[PDB]
Amino acid sequence: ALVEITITLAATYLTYYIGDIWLEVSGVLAVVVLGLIVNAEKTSISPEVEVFLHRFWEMLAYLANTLIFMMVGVVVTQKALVAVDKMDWFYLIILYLAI
Amino acid sequence: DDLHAHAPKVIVFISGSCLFGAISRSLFKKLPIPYTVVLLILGAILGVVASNVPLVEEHTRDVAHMDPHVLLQIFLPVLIFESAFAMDVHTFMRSFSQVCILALFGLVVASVLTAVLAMNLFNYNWNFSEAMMFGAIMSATDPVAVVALLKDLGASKQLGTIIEGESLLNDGCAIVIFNVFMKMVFFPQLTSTVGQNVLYFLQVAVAGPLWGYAVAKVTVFFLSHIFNDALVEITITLAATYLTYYIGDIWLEVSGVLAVVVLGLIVNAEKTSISPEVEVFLHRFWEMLAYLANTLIFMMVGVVVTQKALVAVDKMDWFYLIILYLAITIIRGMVISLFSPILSRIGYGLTWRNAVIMTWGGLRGAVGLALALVVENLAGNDVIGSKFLFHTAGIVVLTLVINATTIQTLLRILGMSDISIPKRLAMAGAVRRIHEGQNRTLNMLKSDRFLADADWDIATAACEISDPYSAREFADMMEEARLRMLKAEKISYWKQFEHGMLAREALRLLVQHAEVAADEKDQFILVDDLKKSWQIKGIYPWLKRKLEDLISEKKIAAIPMPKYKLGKLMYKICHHMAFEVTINIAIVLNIVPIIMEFVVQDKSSLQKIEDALRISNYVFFVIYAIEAIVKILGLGRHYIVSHWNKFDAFILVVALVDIIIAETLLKGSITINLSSIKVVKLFRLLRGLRMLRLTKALIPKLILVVNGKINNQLSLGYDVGKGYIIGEEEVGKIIDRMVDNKKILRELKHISETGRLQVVKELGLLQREHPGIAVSVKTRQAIRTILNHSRETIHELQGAGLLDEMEAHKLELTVEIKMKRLMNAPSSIPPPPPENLLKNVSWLAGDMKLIDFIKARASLLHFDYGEVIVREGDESDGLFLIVSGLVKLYGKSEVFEDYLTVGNVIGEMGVLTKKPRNATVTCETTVQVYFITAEDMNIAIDTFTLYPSLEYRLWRVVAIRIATPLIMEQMAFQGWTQEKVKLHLERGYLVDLAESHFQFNIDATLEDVILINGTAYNAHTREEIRSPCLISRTVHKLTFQYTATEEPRLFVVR
Amino acid sequence: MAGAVRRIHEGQNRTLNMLKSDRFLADADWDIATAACEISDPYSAREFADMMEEARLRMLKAEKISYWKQFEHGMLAREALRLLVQHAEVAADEKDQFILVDDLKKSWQIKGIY
Amino acid sequence: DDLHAHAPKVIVFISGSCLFGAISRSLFKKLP
Ligand SMILES: CCCCCCCCCCCCCCCCCC(=O)OC[C@H](COP(=O)(O)O)OC(=O)CCCCCCCCCCCCCCCCC
Ligand SMILES: CCCCCCCCCCCCCCCCCC(=O)OC[C@H](COP(=O)(O)O)OC(=O)CCCCCCCCCCCCCCCCC
Repeated sequence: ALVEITITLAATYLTYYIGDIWLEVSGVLAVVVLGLIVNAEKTSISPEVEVFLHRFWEMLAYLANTLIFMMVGVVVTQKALVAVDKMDWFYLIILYLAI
Repeated sequence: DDLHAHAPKVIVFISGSCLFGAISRSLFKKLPIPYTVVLLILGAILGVVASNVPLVEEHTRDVAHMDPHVLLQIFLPVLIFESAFAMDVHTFMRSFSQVCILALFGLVVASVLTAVLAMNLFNYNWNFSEAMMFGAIMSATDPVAVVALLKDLGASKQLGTIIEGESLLNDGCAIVIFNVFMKMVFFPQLTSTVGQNVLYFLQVAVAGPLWGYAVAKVTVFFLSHIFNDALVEITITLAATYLTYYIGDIWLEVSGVLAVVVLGLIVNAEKTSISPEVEVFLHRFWEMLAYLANTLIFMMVGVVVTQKALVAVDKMDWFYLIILYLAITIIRGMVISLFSPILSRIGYGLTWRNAVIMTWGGLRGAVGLALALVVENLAGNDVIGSKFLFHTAGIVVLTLVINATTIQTLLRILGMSDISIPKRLAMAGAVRRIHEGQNRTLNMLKSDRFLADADWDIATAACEISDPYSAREFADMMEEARLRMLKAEKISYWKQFEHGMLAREALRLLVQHAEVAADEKDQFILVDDLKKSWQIKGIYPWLKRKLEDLISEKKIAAIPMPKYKLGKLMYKICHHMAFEVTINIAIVLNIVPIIMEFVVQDKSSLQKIEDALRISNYVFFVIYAIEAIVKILGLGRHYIVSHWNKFDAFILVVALVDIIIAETLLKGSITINLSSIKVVKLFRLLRGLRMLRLTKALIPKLILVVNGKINNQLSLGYDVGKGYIIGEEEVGKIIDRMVDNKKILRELKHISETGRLQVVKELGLLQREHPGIAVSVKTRQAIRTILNHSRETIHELQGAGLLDEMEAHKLELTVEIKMKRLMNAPSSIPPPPPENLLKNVSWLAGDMKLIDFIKARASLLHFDYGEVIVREGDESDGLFLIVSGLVKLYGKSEVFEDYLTVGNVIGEMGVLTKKPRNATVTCETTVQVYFITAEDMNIAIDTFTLYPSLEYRLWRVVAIRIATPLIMEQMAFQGWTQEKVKLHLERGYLVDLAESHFQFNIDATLEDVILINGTAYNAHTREEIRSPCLISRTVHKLTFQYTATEEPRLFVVR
Repeated sequence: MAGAVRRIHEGQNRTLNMLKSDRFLADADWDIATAACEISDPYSAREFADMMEEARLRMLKAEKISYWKQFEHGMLAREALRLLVQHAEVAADEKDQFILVDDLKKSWQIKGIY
Repeated sequence: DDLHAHAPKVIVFISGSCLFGAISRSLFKKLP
């Protein structure tokens, strides 16, 4: 099981890194295709291994989301709120309606 | 990217390390060589390649040159916590002293000897500190392969546990000593005063475990209150581990490794708080993290060594490496042999073969490599940089190549890998049964029509499942009978455990007792003289602590309600919990002012600080005075009645005196005399005593925890006893089937019955001693059983297809949440009053009119020791309900003897059949009984004749009581557990004999029918039958006739 | 859901009676009758044509149960089960037409032509 | 540590973020 999980992790990260830096190519699309293909042919993985993998990836995504959300607040409060006018809130409302 | 853009290149290195580790693991699965050696070789090759090609250098520069702090803080906690988590905590604690002594003393002696050897033999001019660091690095072990082998061969589980615990403690202590001497060497700090050194040692050696214990308690408490959240639990575990290590090591300098070890052990022990699936996931998660860390370290060390250490090396370094390997191998064995007497005469002891296996299993691991890398990075001189890493890597490689490869051969030579003959026979039987089943399924498949063209070569590819392993008479008969009893007990215990009633610790205890009895010659398992006493005992100053806590808590039972003024309002305010909350809040607020004042004394900011402190002190004094006014008033002298309030009054008086003295200090009093004017500490230090006023609340909570622990102990003991009882019963029936030789069945049955009766009496007395915890234990068992059966019903409904997955998952989640909430329940419960006990009796339970007829009737009787409630042969004239106490029944029914306790009835059969008493019952303790007269019982039965008549319910209870032994005897190894038979009999019903001559067809649906008390006949033979007896399938048809002397009562099922 | 909750309640009552009949567990507090995890049910809260509709729905349910049992035994797979359930539901939605017309709805999979 | 010793301070931030996320998830389970 350890070998399978490590293979999945290394494959994902190597795919993204190599595709984006060397032989410049859309890394995000490659990772999307790789994930979809692995999801389709998931019978190769053992049952318990896939059961573990689902929760593992869910937890990793949760960690990433939490980190990004925590960081954005600090950065905004330290930099963006310094520069703002009375019309920016009006523009924000208009933009919300427009989108 | 352009200009100065740093694309993280560590990602490529880490991913490549993982890929190489996977390849090495897959390729060398069969070869004895560990894959870590291959990893080291690959790392060395990569380093040599990178030393020439500039491009590869950039991708192996920031990972092969990590700052030591990052390396430690990122990798050590993972390894330590994984090692602590994986271990079996209970077996480790059962022999804690042995492991502690071994680890600590052996590590110290080995490090000292290795340091002296390095100082003398080696030509390097090293001082004692460097040699001690060297020895500490070289004295750390990591026995994974040996533990795995010992586990898989299934020999000496205690040996594997001992090895694991010793390795863990060795790693912790080695890290501690290495940190101490590294600080001594690379960061000299002036002199070393005796007091400063003593304080430093006390801190590093005590504050660590305490900090870890506190963190573990808090984290476990928080985890116990999480329902339906796996991500939260996993994140909490990770954050707790890393925060513990980081905070303990950096802020409030303390041994982080020890704290993490303690936290991991504590979390492992109390892992019932975590949900099942969550813990199953956590095990694999931590295992994978540890594997990743090991792979990364092993890959890094090879590159670093090939790039730095191999540059500086002479022809004598290899000779020194060989000598050092020999010396450490000799030293480990010498230490183990020397400490053998102490840990053998006491503790568990050791055998010479076990000592040899332990000596040869000391494989160095990754902790030594990490410490060597830290040392190498901390210096720029060869005399300590190259030599340390070179020797460490050489020793690691030599150990892995030689000891790991030859451990299996060493095990074989000692003859510790043999296979027990019974295990081989069981495996052969299982394989034969599997083959028979496969052949039957193959025939069924062949008979099919849609599958006839399928190639039948699959008979070879059908997964044969080839069996592994390749390949005066009285004394022997008694040995065989003893072994048969052992096997029967093991099967009964294992069935009970699988059904979810035997628990885990109880099962281990029973299996160990059975195995020890088997090892001994001519002695039945479970002597019960003392081997079943301590668990039931639960005696230790913890009970003394409980008594002291109970005695300390004292207060006035009641206080008069004065009519002057408002009255009730003031008393309610004073006695309301709001008063206690306000007192606690005031104490907490004043605690901060005391700390601030102490810090200020020890050390316009000063003016503001002084003004704030004075204002806070005045506010706290005013609040305390108001709280005192709330009391005293109305209570009057009662306020001084409780000695506890004296401390509060003294604290308030002292605070007021200090405040008054500090406010003006001009009126007079002391003034010139030595006072707060010259030394104001007495005016502030005593303020800390106010915190002691909160101890009143601490006493109750503490009691709680103590009770908790007591409960647990008692709980376990209780359960174990029950197990044994049940087991004996099963073996009873089993003992009837086999042996077949007279004068032996007595040999087994006498011991079995004696042990059963002794355990029953012990359990009854133990319950009588502690009326509270028993109620909680019984309630918990009832809830667990009900929830288990509800979950089984939900599973059956889902399987039948009548419930979709959404509803099934909802119900399962509800059940799981309720079970988890149950796992956290009060330790003790108040025993119910007798009235509810009478109201809860099963047979009369239901209609409230019957309960009224009973409660308005009946009577309560008190008895003392040796009082004979009933005389043998005395006419049945009333019932009995044990509302408290314990009684012993003796008589002939085989002179059967038994014990009864609270919530049991006695004379049902006499009232239902008007027969003389069965056995004489005598009180073994002051007892209380409910005596319902026979005449009143007959009046009640006559009055109530609804469809579920009282007489019908009583007869149903009696019939179900009688039937169970017969059905159990029917179990001639078939397997019924003596409980599933109860459920099977529950669905039954009494015979509704409207006409005397019913012919109940004996169809396959009815299963079995029992003759409770009556005469039944066959359709053809009409053979006379007298109850009690089982009709048996021989009597094909069951006719009937109207008997006269005895009214015929039959129990039937369908 | 109501039927399942009633069945669970009946099973719990039977188990409670069995436990009460026991001897080693008589002092245990029976307040559990309330704390026994009641499992409260969620959600709070011309004749020929109708008879034919009822018969069609009964056939739908029988087919669903058969497919579910076969899949649980490990023979119906998942994609096949999804196809069968979708066909049953679509037939139920339509009026006066048995599931699995088989005219074309059971052809492409057998076809395998491209 | 002394002189130029970089104790990784990222660990504290990441662990605190995880703790705050857990607290927020637990507290607002019912709130929309
Ligand atoms: C192998 C696992 C799957 C594939 C990889 C997963 C993701 C890998 C990245 C993990 C987070 C670390 C990012 C690297 C740090 C950013 C800065 C940097 O690299 O520049 C050098 C960075 C910048 O500072 P300077 O070079 O001193 O100027 O160098 C340092 O001082 C710090 C050294 C960074 C590398 C430390 C070793 C890696 C730590 C994590 C252990 C391995 C991952 C554990 C498993 C994770 C998944 C479960
Ligand atoms: C929350 C999870 C459990 C607790 C924490 C787990 C372990 C945390 C450390 C993970 C590896 C990163 C170590 C830090 C990098 C070393 C250098 C450094 O910090 O100095 C600043 C480092 C040194 O270079 P300078 O500051 O530019 O001179 O700064 C950088 O340029 C790189 C920025 C490093 C921080 C990147 C953010 C963290 C990346 C990983 C994402 C979070 C963890 C994912 C989950 C892992 C567990 C499953």
